[PDB]
Amino acid sequence: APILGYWKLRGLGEPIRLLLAHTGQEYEMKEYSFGPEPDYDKSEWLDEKFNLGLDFPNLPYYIDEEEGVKMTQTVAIIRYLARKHGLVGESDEETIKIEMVEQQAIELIFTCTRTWYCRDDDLFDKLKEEMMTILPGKLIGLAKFLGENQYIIGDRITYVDFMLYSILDYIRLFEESLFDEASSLKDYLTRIESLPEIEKYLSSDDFKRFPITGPMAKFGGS
Amino acid sequence: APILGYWKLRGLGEPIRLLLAHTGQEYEMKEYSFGPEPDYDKSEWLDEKFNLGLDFPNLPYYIDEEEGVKMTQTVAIIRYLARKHGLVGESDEETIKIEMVEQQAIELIFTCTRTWYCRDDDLFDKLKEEMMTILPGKLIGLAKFLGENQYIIGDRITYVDFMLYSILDYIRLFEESLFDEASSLKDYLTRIESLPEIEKYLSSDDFKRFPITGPMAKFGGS
Ligand SMILES: N[C@@H](CCC(=O)N[C@@H](CS)C(=O)NCC(=O)O)C(=O)O
Repeated sequence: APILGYWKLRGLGEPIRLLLAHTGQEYEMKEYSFGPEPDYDKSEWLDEKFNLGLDFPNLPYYIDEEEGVKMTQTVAIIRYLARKHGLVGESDEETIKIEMVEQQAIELIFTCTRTWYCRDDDLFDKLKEEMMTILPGKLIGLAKFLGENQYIIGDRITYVDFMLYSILDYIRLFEESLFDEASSLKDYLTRIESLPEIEKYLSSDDFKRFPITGPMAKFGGS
Repeated sequence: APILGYWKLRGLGEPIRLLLAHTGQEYEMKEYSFGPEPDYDKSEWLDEKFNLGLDFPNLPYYIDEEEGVKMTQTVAIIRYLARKHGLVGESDEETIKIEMVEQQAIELIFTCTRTWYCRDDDLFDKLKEEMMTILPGKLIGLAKFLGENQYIIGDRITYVDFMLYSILDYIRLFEESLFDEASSLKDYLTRIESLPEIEKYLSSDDFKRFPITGPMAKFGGS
């Protein structure tokens, strides 16, 4: 039965975990923990890193010996699973919209990570204020995109709803004020949370909202 | 005829331009320039930005009134075009490989940008040494991935070969020493370059190796 490897944190793994949950697909979850203060070494990962026959050894990874699958890119992984459970577009019109939103989600992750991982206080704060001034536009764009739709593509839930859920949730837990002029999105997150297996997943003891990022990062650390 | 919008740099647009070239698809290219130093305003873009009915107005964009398409995300755009010209995987095995490489290409784009755009001299230098420590592994992974194959998948060119061409070229023009022990990849670039339409594109008077990045970037400005 298939394996999903990633850190103890939510980070890039959550949206895959979310999709596995929704589709009720059985998986074993292999987690890696960091070292203690103030090292937090990745040695537990690095010991096994190059010895799993991964083309591009990285976290997360997904391994299905049973299906002869051994992958390592978060998007690649989620698109693979999306294909298997038909959580992809049924038309190129759909596909275009899905993939725009996909990339839109990733772009947020870039901006956020670039900031949450900067350690220089004088720099962290600088980027934080720069983020505050940029994201509102981003969130409005998504609000406009979604509009009266239930999910990103309308009525049907696609893998991008999982992607989007997490990055928006992370932003929510970071500065809700950014959602002040984009309420529609909060409703959307709730809509997702109300989903049966996502509600189970989120109400599990295994679920904790923190941490989002590594203990090394300023935000979402502990 | 369809329109491709982007800045007057290679940046994220080139791999799409490359693919359009190879497939001999007719397109009009709409280009945007920044303000002079030390300003670089985006006003030329911002004038037209919200007037094209783009869901996520951003550069690059692709518009084909003929087809009813108006997209804005680089990967989304290239995957759309890949689908139209069948430069995509024809098996899940193929697809999986393509999409891992795709993400691997983007991951380089990230690692390179955070460095080439960092104005802080001290920080720039730090990130540069960090790159020089990290990229070798990256390039070995790709070397191993490609092996004796002609193109990433085999004898068949996929859109990822274009993606990869550009980011590898950018890295080459940054530090050839990184490819000192990487003949396999150098051979790969040569192969892509020696495709007829790509040779035509690269030998055009419209083609200059620089600029790669924006004026504001430390590396690749013009
Ligand atoms: N600090 C980097 C990215 C940091 C990052 O996301 N890496 C962490 C959290 S997933 C990690 O533990 N990387 C090890 C791995 O997953 O290979 C940046 O912002 O440029």
